[PDB]
Amino acid sequence: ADTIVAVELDTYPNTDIGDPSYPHIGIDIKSVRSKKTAKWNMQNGKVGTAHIIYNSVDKRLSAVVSYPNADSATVSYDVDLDNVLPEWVRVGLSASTGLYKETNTILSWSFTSKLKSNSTHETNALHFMFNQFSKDQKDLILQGDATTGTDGNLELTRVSSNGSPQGSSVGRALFYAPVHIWESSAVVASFEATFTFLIKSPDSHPADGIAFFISNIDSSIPSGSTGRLLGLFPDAN
Amino acid sequence: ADTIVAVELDTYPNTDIGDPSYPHIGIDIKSVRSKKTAKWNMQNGKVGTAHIIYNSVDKRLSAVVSYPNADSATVSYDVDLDNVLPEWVRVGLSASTGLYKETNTILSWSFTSKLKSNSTHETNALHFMFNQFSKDQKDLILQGDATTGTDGNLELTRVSSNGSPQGSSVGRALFYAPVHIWESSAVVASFEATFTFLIKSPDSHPADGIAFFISNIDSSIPSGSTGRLLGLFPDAN
Amino acid sequence: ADTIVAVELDTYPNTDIGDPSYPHIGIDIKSVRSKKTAKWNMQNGKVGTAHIIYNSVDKRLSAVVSYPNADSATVSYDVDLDNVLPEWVRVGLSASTGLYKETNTILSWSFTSKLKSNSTHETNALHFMFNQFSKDQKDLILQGDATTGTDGNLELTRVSSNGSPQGSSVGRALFYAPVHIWESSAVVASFEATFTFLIKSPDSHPADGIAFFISNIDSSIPSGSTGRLLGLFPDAN
Amino acid sequence: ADTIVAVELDTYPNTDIGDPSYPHIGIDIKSVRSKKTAKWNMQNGKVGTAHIIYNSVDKRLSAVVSYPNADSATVSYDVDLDNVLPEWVRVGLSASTGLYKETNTILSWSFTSKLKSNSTHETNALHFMFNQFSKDQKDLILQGDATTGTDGNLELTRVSSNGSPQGSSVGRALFYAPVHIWESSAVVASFEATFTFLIKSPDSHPADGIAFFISNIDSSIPSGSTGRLLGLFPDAN
Ligand SMILES: O=[N+]([O-])c1ccc(O[C@H]2O[C@H](CO)[C@@H](O)[C@H](O)[C@@H]2O)cc1
Ligand SMILES: O=[N+]([O-])c1ccc(O[C@H]2O[C@H](CO)[C@@H](O)[C@H](O)[C@@H]2O)cc1
Ligand SMILES: O=[N+]([O-])c1ccc(O[C@H]2O[C@H](CO)[C@@H](O)[C@H](O)[C@@H]2O)cc1
Ligand SMILES: O=[N+]([O-])c1ccc(O[C@H]2O[C@H](CO)[C@@H](O)[C@H](O)[C@@H]2O)cc1
Ligand SMILES: [Ca+2]
Ligand SMILES: [Ca+2]
Ligand SMILES: [Ca+2]
Ligand SMILES: [Ca+2]
Ligand SMILES: [Mn+2]
Ligand SMILES: [Mn+2]
Ligand SMILES: [Mn+2]
Ligand SMILES: [Mn+2]
Repeated sequence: ADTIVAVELDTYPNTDIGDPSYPHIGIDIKSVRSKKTAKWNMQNGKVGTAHIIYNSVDKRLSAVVSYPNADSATVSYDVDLDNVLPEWVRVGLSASTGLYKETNTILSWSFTSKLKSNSTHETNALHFMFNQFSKDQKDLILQGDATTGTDGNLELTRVSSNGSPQGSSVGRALFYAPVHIWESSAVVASFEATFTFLIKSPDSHPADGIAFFISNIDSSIPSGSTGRLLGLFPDAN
Repeated sequence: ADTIVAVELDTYPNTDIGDPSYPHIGIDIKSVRSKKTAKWNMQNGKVGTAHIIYNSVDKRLSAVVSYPNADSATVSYDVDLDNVLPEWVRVGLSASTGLYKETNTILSWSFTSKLKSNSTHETNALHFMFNQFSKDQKDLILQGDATTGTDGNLELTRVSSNGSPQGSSVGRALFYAPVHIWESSAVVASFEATFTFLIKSPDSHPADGIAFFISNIDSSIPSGSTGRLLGLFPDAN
Repeated sequence: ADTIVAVELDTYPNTDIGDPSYPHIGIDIKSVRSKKTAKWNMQNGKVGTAHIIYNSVDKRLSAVVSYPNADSATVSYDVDLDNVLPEWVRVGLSASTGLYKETNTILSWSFTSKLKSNSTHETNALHFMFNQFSKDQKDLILQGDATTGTDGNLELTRVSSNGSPQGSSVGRALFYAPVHIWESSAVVASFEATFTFLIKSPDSHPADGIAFFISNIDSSIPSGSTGRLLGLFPDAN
Repeated sequence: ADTIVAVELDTYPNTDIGDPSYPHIGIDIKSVRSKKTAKWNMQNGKVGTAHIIYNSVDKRLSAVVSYPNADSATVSYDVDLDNVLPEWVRVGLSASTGLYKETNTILSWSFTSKLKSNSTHETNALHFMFNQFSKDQKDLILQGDATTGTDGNLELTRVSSNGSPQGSSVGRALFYAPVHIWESSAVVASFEATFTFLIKSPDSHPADGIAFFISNIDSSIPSGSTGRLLGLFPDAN
């Protein structure tokens, strides 16, 4: 199975697989059963921002999810990623709907990587930033039902013309260039990603969530991973 | 064939195709016969730095090659890339040798692309920076005799165990991800590239030179482009 | 007197001192009489963005001004800044009103400069970004009627409580740290600036205009420099 | 007196006040007695690099010191700077000597701070980078014995014309512009500092050390702060 590390903004509580009793954010290290979660007072219809950060010095993966004129949800977890992931990988966004549905619209997404070597003045880096997505976004690998072009937006899951969310949908978007997330001769290794999203749904129960993941270069949507599996995992183990 | 826009650091005057009677810097737009050139005091054996800059406000492509504590060659040329290049491209470095030879070593490469829109805050950007190339640089498409790893450098053309450069070689290095070089809805489109090189030669006259180029995504070393054609053009028209 | 290089967004045509008969943008080199201008379809009450760039290779200062979903104004002038300004300067914004008035609101502002000497891999740089101004901007030198914190914006010229602008006002804001605009061993110097502004007036004839400027460390508002002189020049010669 | 938060590179073990019996990297918070430390195998003579990192999500100040192909010391400590420093501060470097001396040469320095807000797309930032120090560095407030220009480096304490370092010397360097280290409603606040240094003593006894410090804007060298106090504190309490 693919090797995956995610930060999930989980909107539907699936109590049978470990989800707490409310919408929340969590750190996923190779399984959908989060290794750490925090309550998140989601706000249907309002644009929000996610901030993920990690540095090899204190070895902690941290996320913050907020809405304007409202409080933020924070989560942090100690993890030596150079002990869980391959040297090179691909980074991306994933999302889904099961029985219940929502829009998993992405307004912007930026990411930065930096490997600073032992030898002075020898850093290597990658930085991209999309504040507008085109119809044919030739630098993004779109998987599942993901599309770009709708008002310069990136729609991870399926949507009807009328603007209605669909169920049992799954879609992901991966940046085209393989990233060198870690390296042995690197003194400091770090990365950061930011995206603004807009989850909006007609139900009284939106499902299922959006997630930012780091995977292997050849990763693909697993079979039947809609709904509770966020298009990331093959099973809820 | 492929569309090419390049900045050539020509070490050998092929006066039969327009080359001036001395090693020069030139701006090639769809042809090996430069639109504008400038004398360059090719200083064999040492490390030089090149800087390429372009912005759509004043539509001027500019270059500057300089050696430490010495003179700088410079060239500019007004060109509206929108008219000459496809919206999406790949960028990269090329180099070749012929009857005569030289080592075409790259010690670091940088690039930045930006698309600022009419809409406030909307800006799309890409930036990569290599200060050390590994033996398996997975984010670089190595074409020809080009290889990475040696002293952490990128060798564009074939060199021997001792260090001696071989004639009639052709290598290329294209960054893996496609670049959105322009967009109609952008108020400002720009790019800057920088790279340090080391050209050495046992010959009384080295050849053929290094080049930075913007080409269509599916480009490759054309057939018979050794020597004077710098691995970029099919013929010499 | 002070040395001033500026890009002016002139809203009131004072034809007597050499002004087009419509709102314009222009390059001001040590004088209020522009060396080059461009017609500006100034929109009342709309938030606009001004982008200014400059590099020592092509030696050309350019500026674009645009409103979303509409046309753009571009202007360029060839000038060697090292033959005009001191090696160390201070950058800033300036605005004024006279017998006629308008609000000169700055919503955001960012700047970047780069000095790259002949010594390979050596670069000095400065960059700031303000996306909201607080009532206590300790890193800005405010002059004249200029104030910050007002709704998170920077008010260059005096306004009222209900909003209404006052005439015969002049204000300026400069970044605290002195900028090293050029030097001896420089291979390439360049700066880029961006600011979003809001201009609205009760009278169907606004005035006078906003301007981005570079000046010597010790620069203050000239005497009687309201109106047509945009708080930058001592006289109209 | 002034409020200090510093990361010290302590070359001399003053056990009588807390220094471990070996050189070390330590994290000081309003006191010369480090809250945390980590053994450091200082390497008299060769160039090193320190990298400080901090963010408000995990409220952890971390640092790494390394030399090429050698042991890198690391230190981290959980601390909420927002509950210790003013919103506006000044960042700088500091070094000192006493009965025993050393060279406290800074060859380069870079800093970056970002204030991300709950209100989306409203970030503020300051970033400077010095790769070559000038004889008249106007953007640096030089205090004590600090001087620039010597071979393009920054000398924090006194060295003779021949190069021999002088005891009982103390100097500082602070960036000219105040830094907004935190605002009451920022969702994320983070900074990163990097510098390369050369410390060498023509005898087997170096002292006293170099330190990156954050203080109130009006900070000035405390009296008798040489030697063991590193030019930061008025006493060893
Ligand atoms: O009413 N219920 O008790 C109840 C309804 C649906 C349910 O699961 C379905 O819908 C969820 C939300 O869309 C997904 O997480 C699941 O993967 C599956 O698609 C489970 C319980
Ligand atoms: O001595 N000569 O008159 C003379 C020598 C070599 C020559 O061309 C050959 O070598 C060049 C440099 O290596 C290449 O650019 C050409 O493509 C070809 O491989 C032409 C004339
Ligand atoms: O319409 N007019 O006949 C007319 C009215 C006023 C005028 O000059 C005044 O107002 C201008 C606009 O504020 C400023 O540029 C001048 O500095 C001065 O303050 C010139 C012509
Ligand atoms: O002989 N010794 O073992 C010995 C020599 C000097 C000494 O203290 C002095 O020198 C230190 C190093 O410069 C400073 O840290 C102190 O502040 C003081 O100025 C203590 C013991
Ligand atoms: Ca769930
Ligand atoms: Ca040639
Ligand atoms: Ca006017
Ligand atoms: Ca000590
Ligand atoms: Mn969950
Ligand atoms: Mn040529
Ligand atoms: Mn004018
Ligand atoms: Mn200590």
